[PDB]
Amino acid sequence: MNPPPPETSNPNKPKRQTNQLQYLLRVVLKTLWKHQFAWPFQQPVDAVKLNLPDYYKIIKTPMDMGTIKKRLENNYYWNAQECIQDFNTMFTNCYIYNKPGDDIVLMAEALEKLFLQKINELPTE
Ligand SMILES: O=C(CCC1CCCCC1)Nc1cc(NS(=O)(=O)c2cccs2)cc(-c2csc(=O)[nH]2)c1
Repeated sequence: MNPPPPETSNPNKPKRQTNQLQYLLRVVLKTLWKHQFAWPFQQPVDAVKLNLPDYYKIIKTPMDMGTIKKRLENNYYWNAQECIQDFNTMFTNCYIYNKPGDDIVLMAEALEKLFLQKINELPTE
């Protein structure tokens, strides 16, 4: 069973655009998206499709790059750190749901390294 995907809009929450957020979409996300190991992370985990009936029994704060992309496109975030936290939640979810050495974990590990490389330096405000 699948819960609703994470919100990509919220009228109670203030919107913002910054140079760093623009960069997170244009450069960081859109480059990671093209990586050979990006595909498991491009949409919310579908526990019915993927036959992971316990996915959402284990993962209580799901996150994926499809959601992050939409949030960035919608100016959902206040700042870059908020967006960066979503990427980190996505990676840690993978390490939590699986186990060390798994192919899926090797994929997340490679993506996380590339992610860190790209956010090491962000544009100035
Ligand atoms: O995301 C997908 C498919 C996305 C999509 C890709 C393009 C077209 C068809 C489906 N599969 C998938 C399978 C699987 N199960 S798997 O055995 O096929 C697998 C093992 C190593 C990589 S995927 C897991 C996960 C997963 C994402 S986060 C997490 O912790 N797990 C994802």
